[PDB]
Amino acid sequence: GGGRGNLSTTNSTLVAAPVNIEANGSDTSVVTLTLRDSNNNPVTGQTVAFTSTLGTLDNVTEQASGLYTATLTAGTLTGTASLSVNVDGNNLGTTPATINVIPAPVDLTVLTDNARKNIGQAISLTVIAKYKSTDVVAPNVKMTFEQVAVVNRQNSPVSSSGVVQIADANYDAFTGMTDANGQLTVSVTDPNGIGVQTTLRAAAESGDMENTNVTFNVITSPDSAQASMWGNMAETLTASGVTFKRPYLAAEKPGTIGTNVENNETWAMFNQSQAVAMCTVPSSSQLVSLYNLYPLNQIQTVAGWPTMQVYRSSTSAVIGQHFYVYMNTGNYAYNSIGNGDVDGNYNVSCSL
Repeated sequence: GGGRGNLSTTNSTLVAAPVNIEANGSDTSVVTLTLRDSNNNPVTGQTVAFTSTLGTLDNVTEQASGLYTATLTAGTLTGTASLSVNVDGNNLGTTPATINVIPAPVDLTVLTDNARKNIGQAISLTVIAKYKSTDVVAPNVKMTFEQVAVVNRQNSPVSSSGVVQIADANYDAFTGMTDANGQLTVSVTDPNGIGVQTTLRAAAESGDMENTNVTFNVITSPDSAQASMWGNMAETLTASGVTFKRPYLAAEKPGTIGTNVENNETWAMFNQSQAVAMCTVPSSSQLVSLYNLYPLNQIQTVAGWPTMQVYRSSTSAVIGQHFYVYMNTGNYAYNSIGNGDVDGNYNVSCSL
């Protein structure tokens, strides 16, 4: 209230024009103190200083009739700038003016180091923000991420895959800002994915947005344009000089009647005569040796091959029946009662 008590906090006013500026490091507003005593006379020749919670101020200067002005320049942080005033270093308790520092309009670019990887790997996703229609980077822009689409490899929507992770948490928990170069880089993973392409939308606090797709392959689907899901199943496996081919999708062998739906894919299935007409069928001991390399159903959980149904072998058990192998456990058997060789529609891993 001044040393002499003549400065009036009710007759004095502090105002700003405009009261909205963008957090772009360049928008400006004029702060005007009208300094008045208890009789509403102007108080001239005073040493006036302003403070602001956001942005920066230049030096205060005095104009006619006890008006004191300074220019505020926005910073790059959004919020409400609260303005205060002091005279000779003592606070003048006039009502604080405020300025809304609103988000800066930006254009977003979204880059991924590779758009398609395997479950267990991480995709590096970078958002670059520039002030709208310019090449000037926008630092300290608040960013969020949203999953806006999830499809399999045949454009079908998927609602049963896991939540994509950003920085090892659900995408909707992420908060962060662009850095001094206008960039925000995050690590994307899909540990609970089932083989889907996820569209992630980056949104700046201004409401400006941009999309990018990330795909995480599931081991239990083949990397084929005809597969239902996005996958990286082993094409072949080798055990002690014997090479084994993954089973065929039904879509890869349209001429066979047997089918099996397993791990979200439809597989071709064969009786004994169909198998041997198609390729060399490995012996039962060869298949068991492959099991021993990937035991305890790791034929499925490491290499991705479907193991609920047995695999045919070329080893004769009894007249008219050949052993088949459970590639989840390494067990092997035959079936005379059900005539397995003729009526059984089983998996075939070809020997290459």
